Amino acid sequence: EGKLVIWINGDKGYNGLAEVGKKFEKDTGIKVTVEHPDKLEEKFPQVAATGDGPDIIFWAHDRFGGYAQSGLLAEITPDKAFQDKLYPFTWDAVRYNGKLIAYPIAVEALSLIYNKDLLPNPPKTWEEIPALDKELKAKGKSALMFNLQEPYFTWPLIAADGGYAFKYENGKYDIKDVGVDNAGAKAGLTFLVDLIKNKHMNADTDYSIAEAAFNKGETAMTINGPWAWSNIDTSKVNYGVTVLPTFKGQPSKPFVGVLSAGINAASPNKELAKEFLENYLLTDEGLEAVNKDKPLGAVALKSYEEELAKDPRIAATMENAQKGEIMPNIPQMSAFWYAVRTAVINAASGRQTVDEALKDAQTNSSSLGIEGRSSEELLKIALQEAQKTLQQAQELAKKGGGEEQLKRALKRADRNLWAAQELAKKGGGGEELLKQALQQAQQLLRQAQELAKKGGGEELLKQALQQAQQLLQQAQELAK
Ligand SMILES: OC[C@H]1O[C@H](O[C@H]2[C@H](O)[C@@H](O)[C@@H](O)O[C@@H]2CO)[C@H](O)[C@@H](O)[C@@H]1O
Repeated sequence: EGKLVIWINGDKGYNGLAEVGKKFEKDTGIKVTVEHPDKLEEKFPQVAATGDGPDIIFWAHDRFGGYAQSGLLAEITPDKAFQDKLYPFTWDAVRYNGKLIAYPIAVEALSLIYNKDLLPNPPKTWEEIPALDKELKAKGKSALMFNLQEPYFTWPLIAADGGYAFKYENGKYDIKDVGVDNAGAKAGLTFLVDLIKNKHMNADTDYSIAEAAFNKGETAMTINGPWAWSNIDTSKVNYGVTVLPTFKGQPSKPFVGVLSAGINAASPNKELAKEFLENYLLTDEGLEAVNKDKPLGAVALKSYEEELAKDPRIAATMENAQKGEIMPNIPQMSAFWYAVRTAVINAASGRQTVDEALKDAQTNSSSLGIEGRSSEELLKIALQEAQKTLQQAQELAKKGGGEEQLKRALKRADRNLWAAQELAKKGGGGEELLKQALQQAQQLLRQAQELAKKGGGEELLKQALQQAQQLLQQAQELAK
């Protein structure tokens, strides 16, 4: 009621954003706190659904259509003059059902980052990387390392030869036509899996491992976004940023995200949030402050983009963006991402073959009927009740010794979760991923009950409850 809370991902320039907040605080008297919670994309909708959460949330635009559909975002009202300050295509990215639901900040696209000293001439094709790695392994180095845990990083290769999320036709995205299991997607993922099988990459490589390896000069290349350049400048690596390699003669196609800022519909400070975003952040000085901390990439603000236009790294970011595709913002994007995430991890680990993995990804992300609609809504209600009861258990876990109360709260949450599994069970095929999420959530709740009964793991209890909430929210987004 007199303070602004902002949530932004941990890989962005939250410290630079805090500086913009200090300037706002000096002019208005409103304190601005910037936070970077883990699993932010899932945490926000969970807490905002109950009327809580930050006043402002930052994330690529793909998650915003789902937030808007759930009524978690306030309608933004920038006047014509302000709108003219940003590129029209960035505004298009934050339009849902005909209305603007967030403020665009920057255009992000993955690029190939390489060590100029280990590799003066980067590979123009993915096909030449296996031979390049064998050559570098002789020097105790590797050719390429990038996050294989988030599908965002493998998607450029998957889409290169034909893979796609939702087919765009008639001006809309057909949620029944998913392209994660066509020949193009299979070819791309098989190539990735072959790199692992042939020991050119490790299936367990995640974000931090690849970043540390590249910045320490252990690998010749990595695939990342503009936010990562800052840490590379700090290291002793002479790097270049360029176009991603082609696959079967076609450009890699990264899914392009427009980092955007939305205003929580539950915020009691909507006018102050608008003032902060329009008059403080979306100004040359404001974006400069954030950019200085962690590069934003190409920005939506025309005046500042003109100051970044001479940066070769930004030209590369723009080239890759032009070759990729702007992500859809439809509510089904969460399910798509989770489905593909599961498929890539299973195919990479060997749990499933590429064909099996992508077949399930297609079934899980793709959408008698009435009966399904009724049960779907009831399932969502059961999960919302479970999330609410759970959020209460998290409170009893913060302080106090109400072991009896916490036990009851977890049981109630558990009963509602069990009811959802029952409703999903009868749901039939197509919701296998949803069922596994609910089952995993159940395990965590049982583990939480055990911890509460033993009392020697207060922190582990909170952690188990948060992981449970995260899975329940993902389950909500998987429901169809
Ligand atoms: O990997 C799936 C994930 O991809 C995108 O998330 C990106 C985000 O856009 C970037 O700003 C940066 O934070 O890296 C993320 C990947 O770890 C989608 O925006 C997100 O919805 C999706 O789950």
